[PDB]
Amino acid sequence: EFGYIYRLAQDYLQCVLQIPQGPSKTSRVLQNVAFSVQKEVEKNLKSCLDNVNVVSVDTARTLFNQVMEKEFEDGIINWGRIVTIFAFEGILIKKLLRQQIAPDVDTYKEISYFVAEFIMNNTGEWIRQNGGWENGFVKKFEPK
Ligand SMILES: *CCC(=O)N(c1ccc(O[C@@H]2CC[C@@H](NC(=O)N[C@H]3CCNC3)C2)cc1)[C@@H](C)c1ccc(Cl)cc1
Repeated sequence: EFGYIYRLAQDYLQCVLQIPQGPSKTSRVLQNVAFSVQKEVEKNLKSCLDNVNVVSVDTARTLFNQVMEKEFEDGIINWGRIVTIFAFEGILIKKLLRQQIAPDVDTYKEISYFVAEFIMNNTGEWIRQNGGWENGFVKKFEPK
């Protein structure tokens, strides 16, 4: 359901922004894995990320749509690709915090909405068939 995925996307942005939320076991596991992916993307794509300014929520939405088109270009879905969506929204929110021309403290609420909309509509059916978040994602990524 949308509400569950919106809460995961909002919880991850609050984790990256260092603001209080507590989160479910699914959200706790996702925060750990997505942050590890995010730090690896930030190191490997440093020069690339520094060349593009994200000064509005509309710019962030357009960049997000272009990134998703390339991430899923071959029509394949897997859990690693889904974790990368959350790592990506963490990078977008860090750029918007620094660069948003009209700062708005509620912007993270709009980014997590369009991330939840993408996940539900484009990957939701695959997620349910693969166990959902509690029997699919958590089972694969929770500590050994
Ligand atoms: C230099 C590229 C560019 O100009 N981008 C851009 C920035 C980031 C970006 O990140 C995606 C998400 C992480 C990485 N994908 C993967 O690691 N995928 C794995 C997962 C399993 N299969 C492979 C790439 C892509 C492109 C622009 C559009 C951009 C700049 C700055 C910001 Cl804040 C956003 C976008």
